[PDB]
Amino acid sequence: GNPLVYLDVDANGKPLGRVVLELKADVVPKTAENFRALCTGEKGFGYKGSTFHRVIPSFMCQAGDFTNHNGTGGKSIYGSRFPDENFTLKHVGPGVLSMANAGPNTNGSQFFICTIKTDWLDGKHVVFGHVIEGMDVVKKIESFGSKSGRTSKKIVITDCGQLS
Repeated sequence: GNPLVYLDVDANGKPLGRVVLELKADVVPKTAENFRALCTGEKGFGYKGSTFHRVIPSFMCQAGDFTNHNGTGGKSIYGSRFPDENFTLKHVGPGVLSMANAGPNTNGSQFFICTIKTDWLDGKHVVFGHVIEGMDVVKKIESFGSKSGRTSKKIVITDCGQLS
């Protein structure tokens, strides 16, 4: 079936717990596979040790820039960027997992977890999974954001990987 992956997240060096994500490989196999492999680190790079660098309360928590840690970087397992696979899944509510980008066909490694329905992103960002467990952890992360996106605690993915 579809992969289950995990992110273990610290805030200011103390653990918040685990976010478990289902990746919809049946709908977006290429996008799911990229995220899966970046969680395991099996290509020699990935999310371990990187941060949630942009967090906006009542919107979303963004992460995945494991090269520049600020929203300018990241890379996929395929190359620096890869196309928008499809827009079939929608930003339906809290817990949606979707690709951040810098315009059409600029997916790399950055991603976000929504904390509300974000319908205006439908057709612009590729949705590829959702939170199975750990929305409490997501709400903690969200609470350390701000309107500007600047975080008030350092939010680190200490460990990540594949459960099934």
